[PDB]
Amino acid sequence: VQLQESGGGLVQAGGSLRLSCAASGRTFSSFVMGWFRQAPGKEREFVASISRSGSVTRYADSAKGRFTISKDNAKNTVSLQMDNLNPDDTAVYYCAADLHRPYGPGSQRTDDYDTWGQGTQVTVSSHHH
Repeated sequence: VQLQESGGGLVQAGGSLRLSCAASGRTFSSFVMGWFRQAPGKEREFVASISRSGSVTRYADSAKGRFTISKDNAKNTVSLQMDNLNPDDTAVYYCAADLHRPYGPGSQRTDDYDTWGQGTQVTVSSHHH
């Protein structure tokens, strides 16, 4: 099972982006998927996760009330809608899958995820000029 992100890039402050992440390879079923982010010189941190069913989600404080995680189990893709971005959201965003977890949303711990994407760079310029 491999994961590939798309949708990152440079965006104006207050703009919005939708990241997506698609699974490929021999798949057994649907699985827990999550989003993490990491800026240079900083620890990788939780952003959002969703259950194998798609029914239940979790969000980091940073994402609450601005970002929305969703998934399409038919395509085994997960998406992060990111509204009202500001420069502090600048980071590389990584999608991840937990293939073990049969119940509940994804953990907030990086160590619980089997599979990682290569990341997509998101840069939020400030509004100036």
